[PDB]
Amino acid sequence: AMAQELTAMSAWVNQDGSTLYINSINAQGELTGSYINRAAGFACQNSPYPVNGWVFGTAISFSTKWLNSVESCNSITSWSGFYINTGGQGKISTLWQLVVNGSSSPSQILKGQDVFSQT
Amino acid sequence: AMAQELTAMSAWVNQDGSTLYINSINAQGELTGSYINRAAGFACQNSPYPVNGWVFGTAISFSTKWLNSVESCNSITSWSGFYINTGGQGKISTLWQLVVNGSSSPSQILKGQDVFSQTS
Ligand SMILES: O=C(O)CCCC[C@@H]1SC[C@@H]2NC(=O)N[C@@H]21
Ligand SMILES: O=C(O)CCCC[C@@H]1SC[C@@H]2NC(=O)N[C@@H]21
Repeated sequence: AMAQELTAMSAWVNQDGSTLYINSINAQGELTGSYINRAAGFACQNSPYPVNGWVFGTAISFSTKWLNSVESCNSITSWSGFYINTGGQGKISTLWQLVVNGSSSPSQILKGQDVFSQT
Repeated sequence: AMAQELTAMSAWVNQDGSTLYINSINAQGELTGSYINRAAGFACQNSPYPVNGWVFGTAISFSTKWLNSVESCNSITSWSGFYINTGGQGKISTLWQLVVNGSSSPSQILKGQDVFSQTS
């Protein structure tokens, strides 16, 4: 059998239970999808947010604007990462940055690390 | 002379001479544009690369995929940052991350700071 690959129509869950749904990848490599945050310490949980970004081989970037019809967090997250297949599972290993509307210093940009696994 | 703000059809130049062209921002804040890199120590200079991203008030993210018909650098840069009005002059202060096709460790993701200023 086969580990999940980095393709259109693929779903990925990180260590905190948040899910990335990659829905389309166009011929240029532009991606669209949605994201559901389930990580404690952050608001905008349990509802879908829009995603765009890029794929280039095993490299990927994706970014979510935290506004939908139910809750706004006045912020944007961007992830930079790469696909690997280890331990029988496809994964996307990422570093992310979160910027809040109204910031005045780069010290206010929050940073973290997420590893997303297939399924 | 009031500041250029985060609007469609705005151009911005960083401390290395690279230019961000924001071409469109739709009513949801989704952005498209193009980017010309002029930073010493990096390839893929002096040709336009495609950009997408998001605007949210003064917060902005944008990302460039380093492939066009002239040169490929097998990589993607993502910027996160915020707009500031310094008194008639607009700037975007950012932190960036660059990830390369075929990477196997987060230590291989490059990081830096860029500040862009409004330009004609
Ligand atoms: O609180 C906010 O400003 C919006 C929610 C942010 C959730 C962040 S995005 C990076 C990290 N990965 C997640 O799945 N959740 C957090
Ligand atoms: O070398 C590459 O992989 C492609 C070009 C990368 C240029 C980077 S993007 C971040 C920083 N800011 C710039 O204007 N140039 C560099």
